[PDB]
Amino acid sequence: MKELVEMAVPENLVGAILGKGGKTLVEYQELTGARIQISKKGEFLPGTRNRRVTITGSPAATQAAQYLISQRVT
Repeated sequence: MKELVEMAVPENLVGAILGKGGKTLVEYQELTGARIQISKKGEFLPGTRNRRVTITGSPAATQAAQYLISQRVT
């Protein structure tokens, strides 16, 4: 069983998630086995300046990746 988690990441912190070169985003995927994607390098959520991050995989994989990203959201 697989699921999709969608979370918000303020535009001024996204450089944190990527880590530059995508290094971190690749590592988090690597460690968890969850696929992680960040919204259009131009568009955000609602009356938002938060980009949308989509995480897919097993519930446990998805939760470990959301958690690890959350630690870096300042």
